[PDB]
Amino acid sequence: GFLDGIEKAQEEHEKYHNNWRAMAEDFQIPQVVAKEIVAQCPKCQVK
Amino acid sequence: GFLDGIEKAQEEHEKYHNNWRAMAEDFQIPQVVAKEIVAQCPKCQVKGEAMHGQVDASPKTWQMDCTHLEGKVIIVAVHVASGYIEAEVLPAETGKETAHFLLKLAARWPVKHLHTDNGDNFTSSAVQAVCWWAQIEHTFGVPYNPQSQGVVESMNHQLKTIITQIRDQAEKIETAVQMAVLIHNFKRKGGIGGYSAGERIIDIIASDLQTTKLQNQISKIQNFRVYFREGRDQQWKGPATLIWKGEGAVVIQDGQDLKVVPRRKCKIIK
Amino acid sequence: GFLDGIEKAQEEHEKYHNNWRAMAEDFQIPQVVAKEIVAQCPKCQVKGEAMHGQVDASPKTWQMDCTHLEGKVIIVAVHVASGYIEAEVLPAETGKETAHFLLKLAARWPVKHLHTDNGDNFTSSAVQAVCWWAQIEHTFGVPYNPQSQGVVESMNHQLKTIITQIRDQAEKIETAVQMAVLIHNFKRKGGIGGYSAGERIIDIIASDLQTTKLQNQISKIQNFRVYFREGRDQQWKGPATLIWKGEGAVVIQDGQDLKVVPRRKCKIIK
Amino acid sequence: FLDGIEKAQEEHEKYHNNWRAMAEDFQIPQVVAKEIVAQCPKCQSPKTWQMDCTHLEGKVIIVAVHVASGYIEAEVLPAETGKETAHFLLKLAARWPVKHLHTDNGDNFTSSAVQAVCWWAQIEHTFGVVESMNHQLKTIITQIRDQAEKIETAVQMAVLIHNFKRKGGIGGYSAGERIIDIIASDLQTTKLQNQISKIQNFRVYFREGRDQQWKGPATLIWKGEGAVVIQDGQDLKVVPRRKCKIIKDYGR
Amino acid sequence: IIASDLQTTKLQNQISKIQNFRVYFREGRDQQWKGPATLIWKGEGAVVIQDGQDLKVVPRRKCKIIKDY
DNA sequence: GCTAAGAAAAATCTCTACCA
DNA sequence: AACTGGTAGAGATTTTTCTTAGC
DNA sequence: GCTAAGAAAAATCTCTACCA
DNA sequence: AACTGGTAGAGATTTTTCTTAGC
Ligand SMILES: [Zn+2]
Ligand SMILES: [Zn+2]
Ligand SMILES: [Zn+2]
Ligand SMILES: [Zn+2]
Repeated sequence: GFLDGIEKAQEEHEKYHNNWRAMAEDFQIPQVVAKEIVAQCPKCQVK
Repeated sequence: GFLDGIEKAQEEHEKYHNNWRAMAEDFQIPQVVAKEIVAQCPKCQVKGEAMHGQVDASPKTWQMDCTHLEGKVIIVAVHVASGYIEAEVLPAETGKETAHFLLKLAARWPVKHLHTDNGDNFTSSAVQAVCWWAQIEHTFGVPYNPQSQGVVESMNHQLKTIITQIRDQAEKIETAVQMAVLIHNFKRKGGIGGYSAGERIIDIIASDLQTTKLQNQISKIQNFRVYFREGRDQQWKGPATLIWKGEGAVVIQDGQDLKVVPRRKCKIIK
Repeated sequence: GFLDGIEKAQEEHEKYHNNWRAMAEDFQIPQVVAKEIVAQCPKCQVKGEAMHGQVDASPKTWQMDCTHLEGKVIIVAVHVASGYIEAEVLPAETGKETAHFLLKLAARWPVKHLHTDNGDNFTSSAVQAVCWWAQIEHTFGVPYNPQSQGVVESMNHQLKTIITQIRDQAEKIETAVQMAVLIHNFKRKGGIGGYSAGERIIDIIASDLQTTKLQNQISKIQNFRVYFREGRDQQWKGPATLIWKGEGAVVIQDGQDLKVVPRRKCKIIK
Repeated sequence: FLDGIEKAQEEHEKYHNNWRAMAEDFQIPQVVAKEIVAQCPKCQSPKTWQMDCTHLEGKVIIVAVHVASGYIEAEVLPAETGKETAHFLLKLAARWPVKHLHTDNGDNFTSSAVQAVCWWAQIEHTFGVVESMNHQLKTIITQIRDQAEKIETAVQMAVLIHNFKRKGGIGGYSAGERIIDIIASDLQTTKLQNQISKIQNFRVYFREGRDQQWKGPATLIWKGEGAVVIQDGQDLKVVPRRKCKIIKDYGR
Repeated sequence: IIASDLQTTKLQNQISKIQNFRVYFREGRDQQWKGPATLIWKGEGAVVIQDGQDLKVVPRRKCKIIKDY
């Protein structure tokens, strides 16, 4: 499963602030959870 | 968002073992995440895939089995492509009687493929010696899966119904077995072409022999080689044999493999 | 002609027991005569008719059964129209425990129809006394036909799979039975409306009560009697009640029976 | 079409062919060719078996030989009573279509068990090739005797070598191909005869050209899509469908 | 040096994502469900699985193949 | 003389139990 | 790495064939 | 500014084992 | 004279939704 991928994507966006398609292609999670990870950041903005 | 929903759904499936729709409706997570949460559980995953196979139907394949009736041991062999039944009564369920019955069946009819289960008598040195001397490919089914040799079990059901139909005309059970074989073979019509079993097996073997001789006499005097272009890349392959020239496509033989190529991607050299 | 063919086919079926296609193709008789020759034999006629029934689905009908697991006796009662499961563990398979369980179930939920098999404990004086005191219509199925109460056997399969899923979280088997009842009732969604079992039984009983009160308050202040003409002869029937006036047909109630009559054959009197 | 029928009539008048050769050459349907053959005054067994008992090394062998191709089915009996002979005859009648049995005047061939088996299987029993086949089978048995432990294994292996390995004759075929081809030809003949009777149970009123009258009742032979072949006045002719009325004939 | 490492990681990622499957199978006299195994060959009707360095042939009707995303 | 309503007869499709 | 459910019968629905009234 | 190719995600249909 | 098989899940195929290049 990609649940550990979701946890690692949360840690990686907390450090480096990636965008959604980059994390979805690297950690192999679906695009809705990656867009939600980018959406929950108060400093980032999905574009 | 729904990330705390994902964590709470993981703990709730760890305790209660929900299906994916209950978690996707209670915690408002998307359905792919709930399906993955269900898919990553080993206590779950108890279901097949709901599909059926298709057994071999070559024109020289036989299937064999043994059954019980009135304390006797009947042995049934069935030609698959027509439904032709031979049956005998054995004194015991050893390997020598099965090897002798297989030798008699191989001496009567042309046998090139035999299919059986994993019984203790079908896997023996005598049956292996008979198969080696008569050049028969012996294959076994999966253990504890009776649907592999489904034809011979269906023929067991038909033979038992006929035996119960004409039981009062014989004294012993062996005479009733042979009379049931005769009644099933020549007195029951209906099926593929409206034939019985004997007319269908005669038609199958005669058509096989005639079409082999006809295609040999056709293919020994041929010409018109064909160079064709196929594949994901536009490459060119070597000499192939033209079989039939049709309005829309052609049939080519290459490396003892038959293919259908449209007429745009081929050129014929005489 | 074929009259000697008919006599010879009668003797040949008397000896060999052919099917109708073999006689109709060998003796050149028409197929209706061969079908009648097959139909007039008592040694033949061994087949069903290949159809299935449909069990009762009234909103107050329950089905009950008993099963075995780990040497214990589980008893399962299922509300049919929603799939609601209650289950208990009995010390024995006598009649007093079944009567007490039926009395508890009748005290919890409204029961007006009970369906069971022909077991030795469901047909007893204690169960008859409980059904008489609680005014429950007790009906039995056909003996040796388990497909009549198919819902409770399917729920036995579901309950056993859940019990095998969550067995390692309890010590005794009774706690695992009650936890499997809770998991089946409130933690599994999907079905008619996407509900679980508890939401569906709540919706069914609430909708029944609300629609009875609504149609009583509608029908107590009605008017516009309708005289209609139906039947194979053009007769006239008496006073019927108009229910709904639709574009194409009307709904009438006559003798506590509902009918749909088109607008050409009816006249309304205020 | 009509030219092909007239060419087939002249060819059968000259050389007296069969119906398969004319139906393959002249491109006419097989019912018309069989009609042309059956109308000739000068042009007018696949189910017979022979039985035998023999002795070899203290055992009793029974051989049944299909005569028209040379097909041997053999078995080893424990004794020479009538019941085991009736059981072997019942097995032979259960596997292959038998309608005529040819035996000698033995004792075990004349018994109530063999009579009841022949009555239940409807076989004509006649009391009078086989010696030549017994000589060939015993030479093969003495040829491959050392490769078998018992006698029955050598018997069945000799039956296999005789049926599917020894090739001869005109075209160089074995015995199994000959019996299968003969039985297939008999099956084709019976199916075509059933179709011939089912078509010939009709009648046709035909109307000639430049005449508004219907002629005499001619018998239908083959009903096509645009043409209709009829027999009238001991002569075959082709009339189009727009000048014909096909009616049922009750003329038993 | 680094470019060859990039092409090697591309090829190794594709090779690792081709055929990494899990199979839950059902076998025995009493038809029980057993743990995960590795899929080797998948034809129409039956599959071949490796479990505990043992090769077994199980029909597709009595096994479930879990893939990877 | 020709056409068509109507009823009988044959051909085709869907669904189930039993064999292990 | 190379394995697999099938057979026959009972009704329901559609199609072909045959007899006869009307113009 | 508007339209449409393309891919992901959700909704629907068909088919099987097990309970007696 | 008043009785009857059903439930849930795995894939395959069709439909809706979302993001982005081209004019
Ligand atoms: Zn951020
Ligand atoms: Zn789980
Ligand atoms: Zn009968
Ligand atoms: Zn002649």
